[PDB]
Amino acid sequence: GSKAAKKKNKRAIRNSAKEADYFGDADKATTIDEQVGLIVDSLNDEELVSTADKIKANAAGAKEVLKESAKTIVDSGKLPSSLLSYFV
Repeated sequence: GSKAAKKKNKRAIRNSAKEADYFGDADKATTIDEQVGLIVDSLNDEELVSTADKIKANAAGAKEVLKESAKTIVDSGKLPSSLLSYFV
């Protein structure tokens, strides 16, 4: 229920691919950003901030957090690994 944080964090998680670079996979930038969006939408308020926080702790390796989220989402069975195929 952190309505103010949700809006910021939701996009912030996705901005990580910008801020931490597309990791050399800039050709699939669109795919990458979409997957991160599916990540943020399948997560909740607390997860958004939790992962985001880690991203600010390591801006250079935001992917580590995105991969963590991705695997966690696949783990719970929210999203198939195929949808997050870049990180997972």
